[PDB]
Amino acid sequence: AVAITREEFLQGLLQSSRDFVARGKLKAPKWPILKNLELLQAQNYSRNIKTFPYKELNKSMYYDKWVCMCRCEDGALHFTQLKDSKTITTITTPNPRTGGEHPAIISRGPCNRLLLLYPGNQITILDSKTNKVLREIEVDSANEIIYMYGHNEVNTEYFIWADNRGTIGFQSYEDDSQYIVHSASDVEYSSGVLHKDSLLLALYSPDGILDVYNLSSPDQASSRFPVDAKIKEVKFADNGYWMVVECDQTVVCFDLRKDVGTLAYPTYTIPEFKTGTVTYDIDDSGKNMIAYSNESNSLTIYKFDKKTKNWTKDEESALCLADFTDMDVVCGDGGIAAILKTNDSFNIVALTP
Repeated sequence: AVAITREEFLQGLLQSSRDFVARGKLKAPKWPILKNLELLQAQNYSRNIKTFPYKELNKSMYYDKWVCMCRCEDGALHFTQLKDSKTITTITTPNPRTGGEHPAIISRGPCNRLLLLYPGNQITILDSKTNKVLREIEVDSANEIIYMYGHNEVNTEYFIWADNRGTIGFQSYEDDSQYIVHSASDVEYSSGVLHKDSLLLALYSPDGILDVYNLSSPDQASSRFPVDAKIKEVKFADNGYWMVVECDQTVVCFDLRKDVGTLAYPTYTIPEFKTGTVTYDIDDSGKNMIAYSNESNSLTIYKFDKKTKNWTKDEESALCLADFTDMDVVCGDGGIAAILKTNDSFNIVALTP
């Protein structure tokens, strides 16, 4: 390929990681007071298709976050992507599979690469810009892959995959070349998330399991983090040292600089779960949160205050608006947007001062 031994590949990973470890260290801009909302568009989507948000270092040394929804009809995949209010686009690309079968996971890679996982651990890579098939790949593992991601800056010849028992490997985009860095039982994972510097990978499941693996030192024991509680997402915050565990009604934030288990601040209870269909999401800085109440059709904004170490509601943000069960948030410099989702459709809401 280009890397002939795992030893050569590991040193490419560490080196490329060192190239970027000191970049992307500036803060995203502070959120203004938000007072107006605009319903931008209502669309249907296929919720069973998991889509991992794509992160890109920007010229201002913080990261942009692209969120993606997929609607799969009749041998086409309709995508809606945005990193803020002014970058909404809808792209249609062909579904390479027979019969209109749905991917289980869709993720992006650099150079307009689109990664499509189909059950049985079969991966197709498309160029979303030219509509060509670049790769048809099979991963030999008896366990279902539950995570697939390609970093936009670090080690950009490979993307990462992980199965639901902790096998972790890297796969070259162009060559038939791959390396396993962790091998498979105790666990049963549903999802994953990759740290900014692409050396730490968290694997987790809804029932409390949270294991962080070190991708650059093969088969070193994963560290297990103590969560009581139903996990719904784990995020590595953009500052590089918070690991945020979004649960159903609690937020747990671990401090990666200290002993495994040490919190960055006291665990936070979402108010007011009733108890109940309130939903929420935290942005990738880990400092800004938006919550939705189906009861009052209102959005509430919370801000984390590192002086007091707790979340407090911003009372100057009365945002009132159809019953959503999940949501995601984006906030590039074109404006903050909330993506409100039912189990089969979604509404995008622009938020402005």
